[PDB]
Amino acid sequence: MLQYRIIVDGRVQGVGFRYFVQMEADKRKLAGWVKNRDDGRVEILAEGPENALQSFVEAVKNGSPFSKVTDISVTESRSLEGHHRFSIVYS
Repeated sequence: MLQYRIIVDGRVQGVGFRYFVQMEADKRKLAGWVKNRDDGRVEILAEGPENALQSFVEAVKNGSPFSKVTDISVTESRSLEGHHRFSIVYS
């Protein structure tokens, strides 16, 4: 299994981006979190098998049905923190 952190920018807020990422993690049974930052970026942390994890990132490149991503970045860790579920958060 693999962990990613993802950061996203563009038309990526006020579209349900948190909700769409939550269900896109859920439909792969990933675990992790999503937040949508005051600085304008989305931030995500996700954990799962690397193929599903990559496919989830490929979906994040689209964003919501209403997004226009203009930049995306990824970081990784070859060991998990071990999240139990995938959650929208605001911290």
